Amino acid sequence: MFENITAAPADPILGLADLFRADERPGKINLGIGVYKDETGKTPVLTSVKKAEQYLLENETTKNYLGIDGIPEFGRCTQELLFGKGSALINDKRARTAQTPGGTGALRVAADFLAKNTSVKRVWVSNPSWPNHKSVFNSAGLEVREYAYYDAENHTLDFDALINSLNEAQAGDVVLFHGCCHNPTGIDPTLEQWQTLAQLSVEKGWLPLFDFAFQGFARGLEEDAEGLRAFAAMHKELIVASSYSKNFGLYNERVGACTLVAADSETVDRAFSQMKAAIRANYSNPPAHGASVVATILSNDALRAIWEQELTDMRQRIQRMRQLFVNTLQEKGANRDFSFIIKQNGMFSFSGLTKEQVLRLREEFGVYAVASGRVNVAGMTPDNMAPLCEAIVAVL
Amino acid sequence: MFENITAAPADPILGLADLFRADERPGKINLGIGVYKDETGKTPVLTSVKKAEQYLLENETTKNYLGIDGIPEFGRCTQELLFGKGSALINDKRARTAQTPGGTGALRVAADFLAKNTSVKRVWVSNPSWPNHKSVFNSAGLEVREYAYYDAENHTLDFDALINSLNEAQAGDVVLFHGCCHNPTGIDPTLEQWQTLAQLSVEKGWLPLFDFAFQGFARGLEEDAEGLRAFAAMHKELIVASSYSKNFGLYNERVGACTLVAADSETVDRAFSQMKAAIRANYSNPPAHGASVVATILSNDALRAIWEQELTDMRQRIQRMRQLFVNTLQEKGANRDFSFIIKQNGMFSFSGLTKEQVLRLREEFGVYAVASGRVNVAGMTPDNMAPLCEAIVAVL
Ligand SMILES: *Cc1c(COP(=O)(O)O)cnc(C)c1O
Ligand SMILES: *Cc1c(COP(=O)(O)O)cnc(C)c1O
Repeated sequence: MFENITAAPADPILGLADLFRADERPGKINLGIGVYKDETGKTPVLTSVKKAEQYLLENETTKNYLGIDGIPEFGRCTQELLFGKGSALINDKRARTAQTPGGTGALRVAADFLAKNTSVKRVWVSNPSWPNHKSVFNSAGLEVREYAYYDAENHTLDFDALINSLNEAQAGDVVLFHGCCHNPTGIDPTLEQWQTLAQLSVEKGWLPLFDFAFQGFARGLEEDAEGLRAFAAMHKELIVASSYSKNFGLYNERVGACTLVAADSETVDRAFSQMKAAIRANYSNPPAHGASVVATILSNDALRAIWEQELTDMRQRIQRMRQLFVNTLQEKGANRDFSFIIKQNGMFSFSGLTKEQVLRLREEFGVYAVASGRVNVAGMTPDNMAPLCEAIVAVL
Repeated sequence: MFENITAAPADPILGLADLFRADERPGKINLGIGVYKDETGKTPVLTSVKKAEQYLLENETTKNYLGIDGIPEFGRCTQELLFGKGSALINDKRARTAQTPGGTGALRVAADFLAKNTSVKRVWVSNPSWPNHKSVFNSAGLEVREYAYYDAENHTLDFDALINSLNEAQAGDVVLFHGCCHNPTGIDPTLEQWQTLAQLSVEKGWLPLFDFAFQGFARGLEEDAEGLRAFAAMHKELIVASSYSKNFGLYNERVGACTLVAADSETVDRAFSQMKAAIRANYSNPPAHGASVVATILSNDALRAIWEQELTDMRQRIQRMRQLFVNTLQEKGANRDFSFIIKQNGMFSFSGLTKEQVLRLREEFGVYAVASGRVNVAGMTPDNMAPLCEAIVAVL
C-alpha cells in the first residue's frame, strides 16, 4: 500500500525546530518558532499556571470524559475575554464555544464545520499570513485565496490595496483576520480601519473568521480585542479560533477555543450541534489539563492577578528586545535602516531578509530564522544580541 | 450563513451522558459510556497516575511545544506494549508511532493519511461495531462497508459468515479489527481464528487497521496482544490506533497512538512524513500531560508495578460483576437464560434487549443503557445490582 508514497516537505516552522535540534555548533541561536523566552533564554512554565496545577493535583477526583465542547467555565471565561464582560453576545446567548486542542484545532473544527454544513467554497487569507492556514483549510476541502496586505518598501499596511483585493471576494465567502499581532508582519489595522473594514464586510456579505492567538501581546487584553468587538457589534455571524498557547505559555498542553456566533439563541444552538458532530468525528472530546488550568486562573482573583503581571512582563521584555535589536544593528554597521521593526506588534520582526540571506545565516552562522525573513524577537536576550546582529550584518 | 443548518442527532453514547445528567430521580443508574467505576460507583484517578503527576509538577521546566509525533519515550513504550519487547518490527525499525488525542484521534489521523496518500476507497467494519467508527471514516472521505460477525441466537462469533462476508472485500481495501474486547459484543476470535484470519488477509491483500482500546481488559496485557502479533508476523503493512483512556483511567486527558508499519525502515519513514503532515493540518502537535503520565509510569519499575495491579483489580472487579449480574437476574425471576454474558470479555454486556425495552428502562426506571442493548457491567456495583436487575426483569 505504502510503496510509492513520497516524502512530504518539511514544515516551514516545525522543520526548523528539527534542524536546530540537530545542529552541533555551541553558539547556535533559534529565532524561528514563536515561543517566548525570558532573560536567560529559557521558556519557563508561568508561576500562576504552576500554582493552578498544584491545586488540580490536590483537588481532582476523576479523569472521566469531558463533554464534546469542553469545560463550561472555560468557554464562559473565553467569551468574557473575547467580547467583554457583560457583552450583548453573551447576554443574548448568541455565542457558543467548544474547547479545542490549541487554536489550530479550533481552525480545523471551524473548517470542517463550514465545509460540511455551509455553502462555503473559499476562505480568503492575507498575503503574507501563517503558513499553516493554507494547509488546515485545504484539508477541509476549502479553496484558499489571498488578499493584499503588506507594503514591503514602506513597511506599512496597504489598506487601499487590501480593500481592492477583497473587492473580488463574493457574498458567502469567509475572510480570515488576525485579531492582533499579524503573523508574520506584526502590522495591525487601526481602530478606524477595523471599523471601516467591519462595515464593508457586512455590505458585502463576508463571514468573518478571526484567528486570535496573541491577545495581550500588542497593547493589553482588552485593547487587543477592540477590532473583533467592532466586528461583533456589526455582525450577526462570526467564528473565532482563539488560543492560550502563547499568552499562557501553555504551548504543548494544546488549549484553545472555537467560538461560534449566530443571529440568536435558537440558530446558534442548532449550528453548534453540527460543530459538536465534526469534533466527535475527529478527536471526540478535548484534553482537560491545560483548559482546567486556564479556567482555574481565570476563575480566581489572586491567580488572575499573578497571570496578568506575567503576561505584562512578557509584552514589555519583547518591546525592550525590539528596541535593543535596531540599536545594536545600527552600531554594528547595519547597511540598512531597520527602525520600522520598532513599530511592529508581537513576538516577531518581519526583517526584510531574502531567502538566501536567511539560508546563509543558518548554514554558516547557525542563527535560525523563517525563510520569509521572519525572526522571533522574543527569542532575543542581551547575551546573544551582539552575536546575531553581527551575523545579520555579515549577510546584508 | 447559518439560517437553515439543521440540528444534528444526538450521539448514541454521548447523548446519553447528557440525558443521564439532566435526570432528577434519586435512584437513576448509568450503564451507558464505557468508563470504569469502583465498588463505590466512583471513577477514581489511579494511584500510579497520581504519583506520576506529582512528579511531573516537581520536574517540569517548560510547556514548549512537542514535535508533531509526541514524546519519543511514549511511542517506544507503545511499541513494546503492542508488539513485544524485542520484537522484530521494533528491531528492524519497521514501526513509526505518532502520539494522538485519544484513540479517536488516532483513528482519524489514520483515515486522513489513507484518504490523502493511498488508493483506499473503502474501510470494512464489523456488524455490530463502535458507532463512531462510521463517523470518523466518513469524515475522511471513506466509504464504510460492514461484515458479518455476531450470531445473536447462539451468542457466538459466526466465523463462517465472517469469512464469507469478507470474501467480497477487494485487494487494496482496509479491514478494521478490534484487538480484544469487541465493542459491543465482547466476543473475540480465538488464537487459531486470529491466525486463520491473518493468513487470509495476506492472500487477499487487505490492509489491517486494528482498534486497540481495551488492552489488559480480557486476559492480560500480553495475551490480549497475541492476535495483533499474529498479524504483525504475517504482514508487511499494518496501522494500529491504540488508546490509554480505559487501561489508564485517563479518559479526559486524551491519550493514544497511531502506529504505522511498512516493509522497511525507508518506506515507513517516508510514509510517516505524510502522516505527520495530516496531523499538522489538524491539531498541529499533541497534548503533553496524559502522554507524559503514561511514559513516566511505563518508564519506572515501581510505578509500572503499581499500575498493573490497578488494571488487574479492574479486570477482576468487572469479572465478579458479570457473574453477580447473571446470578441476580436468575433469582430475580429473569424470564430468559442470561449466562452467555459470563463468556464475554471487557467492560460490557451485549444483553439481547430490544430498542423499546432499552427505551422503557430509561423512561420509567431511569437505568441508562445503549439502544443496541449494550450495558456497561463495569458500571455495576453490589449496591445497585438488585435495582437494575429488578428493572430489567420488569421489561422482559
Ligand atoms: C499560534 C498560532 C496559532 C495556533 O496556536 P496554537 O494554540 O499553538 O495552536 C494559529 N495561528 C497563528 C497565527 C498563531 O500564531
Ligand atoms: C474507547 C474506544 C475508542 C477511543 O478511545 P479514546 O481513547 O477514548 O478515544 C475507540 N474505539 C473503541 C472501540 C473504544 O472502545
